[PDB]
Amino acid sequence: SQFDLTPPSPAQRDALIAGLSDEEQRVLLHHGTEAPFCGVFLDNKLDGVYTCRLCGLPLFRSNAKFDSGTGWPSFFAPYDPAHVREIRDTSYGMVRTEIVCARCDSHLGHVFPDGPPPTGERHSLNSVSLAFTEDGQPLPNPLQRAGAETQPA
Ligand SMILES: CNC(=O)[C@H](CC[S@@](C)=O)NC(C)=O
Ligand SMILES: [Zn+2]
Repeated sequence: SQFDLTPPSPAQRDALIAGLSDEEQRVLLHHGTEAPFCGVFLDNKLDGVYTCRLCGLPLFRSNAKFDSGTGWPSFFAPYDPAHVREIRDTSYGMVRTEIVCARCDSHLGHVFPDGPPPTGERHSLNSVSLAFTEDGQPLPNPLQRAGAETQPA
C-alpha cells in the first residue's frame, strides 16, 4: 500500500470520533446497519474514491461499484487488499464476515461470496460508514499523513 496504515492513537481516535454524528457513531463504532435503500451513496454516478468516514483511508474505488439489489452500496473489490480487514461476525446466530477499516478498525459492513465477475465477491457497505472524494479532488486526510494521502484521488 502507498498509505500509512498505522492505527491512530487514542487521542487522534477520540479527536475524530468527536466530529461524528449520533447515527455515525451507531454504525461505525457499534456495529450498526443503515436502513436499506436510504443511504446517500446507494446511487452515485461520480468517479472517485470512497474513504473511511472516520480516518479518511481510501476503501473503495467507484470503478468497483455495482447494484446488488440489496439496498446498500456494494463493491466487488477494495481499493487495496490491505485497506479492508475481515473479521468473524456471529451476531444474530448467523455466520458472516464483517469488514472493518484496517487503519482505525471502524465498522463498514460485510463481505459475501455471491458477487458478480470479475471477483465473485460482494462488499456490502453502510453508506454512512463512507465519505466520497471525486476524482482529482484532494483526499480529506484528517490524520495528515504523507505519501499517496496528500495526492488527489
Ligand atoms: C445476508 N446479508 C446481510 O447480513 C446484510 C449485509 C449488509 S451490510 C451493509 O452489513 N445485512 C442485513 C441483513 O442487515
Ligand atoms: Zn478508518
